[PDB]
Amino acid sequence: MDWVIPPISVPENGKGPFPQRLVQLKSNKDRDTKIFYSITGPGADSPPEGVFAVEKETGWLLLNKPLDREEIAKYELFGHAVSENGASVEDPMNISIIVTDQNDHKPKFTQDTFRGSVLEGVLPGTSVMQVTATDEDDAIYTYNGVVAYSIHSQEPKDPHDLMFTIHRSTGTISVISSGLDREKVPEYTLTIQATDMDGDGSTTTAVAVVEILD
Amino acid sequence: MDWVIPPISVPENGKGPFPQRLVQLKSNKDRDTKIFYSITGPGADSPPEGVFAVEKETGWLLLNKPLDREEIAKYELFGHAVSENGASVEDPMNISIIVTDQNDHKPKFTQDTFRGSVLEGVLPGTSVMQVTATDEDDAIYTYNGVVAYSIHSQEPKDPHDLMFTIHRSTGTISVISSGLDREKVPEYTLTIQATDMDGDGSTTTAVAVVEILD
Ligand SMILES: [Ca+2]
Ligand SMILES: [Ca+2]
Ligand SMILES: [Ca+2]
Ligand SMILES: [Ca+2]
Ligand code: NI
Ligand code: NI
Repeated sequence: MDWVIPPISVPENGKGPFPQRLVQLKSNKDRDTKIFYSITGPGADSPPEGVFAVEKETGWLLLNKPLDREEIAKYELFGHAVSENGASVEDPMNISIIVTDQNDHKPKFTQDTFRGSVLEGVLPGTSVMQVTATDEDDAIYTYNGVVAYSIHSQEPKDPHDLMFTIHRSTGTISVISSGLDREKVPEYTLTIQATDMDGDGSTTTAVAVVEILD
Repeated sequence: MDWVIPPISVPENGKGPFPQRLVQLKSNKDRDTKIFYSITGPGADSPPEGVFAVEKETGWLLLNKPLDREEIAKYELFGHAVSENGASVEDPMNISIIVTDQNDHKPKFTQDTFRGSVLEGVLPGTSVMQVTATDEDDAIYTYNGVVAYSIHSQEPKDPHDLMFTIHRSTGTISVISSGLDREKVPEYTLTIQATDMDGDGSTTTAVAVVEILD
């Protein structure tokens, strides 16, 4: 056979129990003799030692503890298949291990209180300010790092409830109604939220304090 | 080479864009020969058709749409390597595709209101009732389907505030303090929550209405 072996992918933060089986290594030369399996590489016999191991006679590749993609995202190991002798019956097997992402991190606003301001006179649709939240998880290939922005509430509610809105992706807060008026209401506190999985995940909260100018 | 090909794991609910590369199929007989690649299997050339595909010359296995583990958890496909001359140059390659779980589902109480009852005289630690919330995601291999239960609030708060507890995993509501008395308080309404990723995920909410008997 001359197929190139593909990588295996292992989701991070797996549930117990450990150790657990990933895949079974096997040379088909064991229709002939007994075979002894082993592994090498960082993650196995060099730092970080003992993250993976293999059952010498079964060939089972074992993971000994939960992985964290944000700590190490990939491993490069090698499977070795030996006879009673000690002598190779295969060239070593490429064991590329890709740690795939889970939503093990909540999103975080870059500050607890954002300040901005706007002229009472501006047209509906004008930008006021921009808020940011970060999420350590993969936002490129998965939604676990993708933040959706929302306004939870506005104090005060004068002259009404919906003076501002927020762009769900960019975090840019804009004016959406007439009626801003410094003399009447000089300042608003907006309770803002960021939610991962583009809305379907967990939510964290902060405020944006918007000063009205004339 | 005679190592057995491992399965590849593809996380579900992948983010755009598509198609996107999974792994590159390759026969090292391409030192000798011009190779044409193809794949067959359900998910490829039979229902559901065209979920996967392969680039004829590069050998890249492609995914053409986001997978959903709770729809199809696993695919079994075959890769073929054919020479310009028409010869099949390998035994077809086993392409086992494991669709690994993401947290694409919120926990759901099996009903909005649970009704139970208990005698006023019972000892601390007596069971009252059991409430259930389900989660379509994997709870064997991941925390995404693992529900943690909690009591948000007890109304009313006579005589005490922590009259009941709820078991974190089972959803069994227990009495934990003396002082129950139907003539003083005939009913409690417990606001109860179920939260996936074993409490670090999304929350949902329902009511346990507990009748007190004498
Ligand atoms: Ca996240
Ligand atoms: Ca993560
Ligand atoms: Ca879930
Ligand atoms: Ca799922
Ligand atoms: Ni071979
Ligand atoms: Ni972390």
